[PDB]
Amino acid sequence: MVDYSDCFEGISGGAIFYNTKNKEYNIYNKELIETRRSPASTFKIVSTLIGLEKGVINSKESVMGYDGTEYPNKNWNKNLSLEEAFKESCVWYYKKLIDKVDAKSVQNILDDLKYGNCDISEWEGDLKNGKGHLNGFWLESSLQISPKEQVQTMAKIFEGDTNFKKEHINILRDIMKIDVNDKNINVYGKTGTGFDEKNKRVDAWFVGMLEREGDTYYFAIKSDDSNKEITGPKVKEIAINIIKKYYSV
Repeated sequence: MVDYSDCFEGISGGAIFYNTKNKEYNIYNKELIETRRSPASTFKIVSTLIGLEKGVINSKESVMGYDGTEYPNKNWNKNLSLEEAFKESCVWYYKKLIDKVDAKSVQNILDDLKYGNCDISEWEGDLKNGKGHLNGFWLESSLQISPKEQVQTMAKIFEGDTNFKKEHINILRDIMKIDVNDKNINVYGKTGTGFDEKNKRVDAWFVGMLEREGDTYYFAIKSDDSNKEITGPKVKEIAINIIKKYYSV
């Protein structure tokens, strides 16, 4: 096991990196990286591929149609493209996308990906949070997946071991790219922010992969901190700091 506790700065969490070359895992906090939790918006990595496979979307410019609803997040108040919806974690766009796919198609795809518990039984999500249609099975609801399962899922998608078309995977790779101010490495990923009301802990995520000098690492950074200030964006900062200190050479 490895120790990346310095990059977490006292925040409760864990990290797992996987190299498909030597089939080796670098694990910080084994018990946490094996614990299933709601994926929150990291599910957009998979819902993007589902939409492309089913023809609901077709490109990084694809739009779903904006009904004018004024959302708290003003970055959601427009007919945004796939790329924008992914980068802004736009829930209304992805809920409208998944509502165009029958549950049987989603179930078969998650079962074939071995996506954690593959439980989409609470389709509409946890409505007792009063957010109405801004809910879904992937947002603090029935679907749960461990950080290790996220990395195993990322590896199968990007190494070409799934049924998804390489054309759709290339679209996903493009919208996942993030700027880390280091052209020697390529970082891709998706943030996730949720609060587990039952256990009173955050589900803060950053899931993706790193490409550096012929080597590829699939990773999942996760926080279960008590402090609601700990969000996906904060875990993304921790991930970049882990990458800079332990994966630069």
